[PDB]
Amino acid sequence: CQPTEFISRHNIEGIFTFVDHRCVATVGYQPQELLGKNIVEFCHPEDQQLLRDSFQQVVKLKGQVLSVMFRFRSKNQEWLWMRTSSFTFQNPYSDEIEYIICTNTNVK
Amino acid sequence: CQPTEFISRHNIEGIFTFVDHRCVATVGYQPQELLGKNIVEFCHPEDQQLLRDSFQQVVKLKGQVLSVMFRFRSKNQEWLWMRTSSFTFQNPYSDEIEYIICTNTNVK
Repeated sequence: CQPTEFISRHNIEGIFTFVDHRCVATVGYQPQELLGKNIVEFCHPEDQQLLRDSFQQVVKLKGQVLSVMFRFRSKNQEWLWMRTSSFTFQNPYSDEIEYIICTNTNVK
Repeated sequence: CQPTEFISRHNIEGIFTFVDHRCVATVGYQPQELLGKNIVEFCHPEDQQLLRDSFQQVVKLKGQVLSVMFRFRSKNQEWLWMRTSSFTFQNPYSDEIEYIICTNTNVK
């Protein structure tokens, strides 16, 4: 059984580099759909800033998992409540964040 | 304010590498308590091999999720039914398993 939770590997811009397989069970969106696209493009317009603010926040946090709750757009074009536990991945080289590992868990 | 479900990112041996801040409401065990510990240690004896085989199963799957229902020990040392959805993350480099994403969903 595929749970309503998936890992969203994307850079600071929101461009996904690697999408989970459980995304289709969560929002119904195919991994290939998120690839090259911004997560903000599939987020509730009035909650887009909420995502961005929290995104920049998790970058400043660095390593601190910040779960932001917002409404994401499904393949049905609907808006579901998802809690994205964003985890900034720091590289051991110079402590640079290569990408943000967002744990997208559907709540509603 | 989090549900009885959390993403348990750990290695094949069960050693928790990264645990979301949801385990507190699920089992009471703090993330730091799980870090460096085997999930099988806090697992019900009669369900240890169950989880063990499931771990090997998810490795054979690769990129697939395997939901196993066993009894996990809480901070109260009580046995609760947990539906651990193990997902094997495949690194897009040489297809190496970086870690196992075990979405622990408490049922009973």
